[PDB]
Amino acid sequence: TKKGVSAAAFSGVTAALGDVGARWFYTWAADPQGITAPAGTEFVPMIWGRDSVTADQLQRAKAAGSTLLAFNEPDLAGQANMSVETALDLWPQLQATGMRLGAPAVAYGGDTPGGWLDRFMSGAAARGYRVDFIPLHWYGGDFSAAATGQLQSYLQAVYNRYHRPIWLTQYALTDFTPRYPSAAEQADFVSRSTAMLNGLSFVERYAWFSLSTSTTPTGLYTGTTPNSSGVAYRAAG
Repeated sequence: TKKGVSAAAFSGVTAALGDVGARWFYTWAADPQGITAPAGTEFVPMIWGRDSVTADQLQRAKAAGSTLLAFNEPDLAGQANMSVETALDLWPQLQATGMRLGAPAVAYGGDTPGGWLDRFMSGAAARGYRVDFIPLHWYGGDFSAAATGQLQSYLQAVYNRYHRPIWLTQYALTDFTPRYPSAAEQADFVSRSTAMLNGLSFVERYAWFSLSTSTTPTGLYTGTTPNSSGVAYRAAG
């Protein structure tokens, strides 16, 4: 059990979750966003940005789970759009949930010295803060069977830098117009990447981006119908 999925509350979500065999899910929110999921599909709450850092939002998260994902893609202007200093300065409010705490999930550069995740993990340890595990994202631009090894190399480098277990909480082949793989390239990468992740013992969990093609053109399902990437993911774990 590592395999999960990001999900919007799209029409057919509960059937998709049951068909694909997600062992957990998240919604980019402090609660399941109207998603009904069976036992054996653990919900994992998230504080997405600077605006969800309020006693109400944190209370809600804490009612909903034992494990908390911090800010989503703070390194991107279009997402949490947050300085390292702001993330560390809020960190104590997230510690106050008492929940098992995942780092903010950078879109890029997690292995880069002086980069966003490096500076956050650096300051967190210097201040004596708690970062129980490191959510990561990965958007591969090489759409060949080489992508799996590239993700492997990224994952190993991050784990080597910080020595915390990893969740791969949002990954796909996508290059930023966004550029996309063929269906066959995508399905083969779903297949190869999940087999590699199943073997990577510091990776506790992974989640393809995303369950529904209504959320992202890299989606596994259209309504309750899996495409060939969804079939690979159903079979992945």
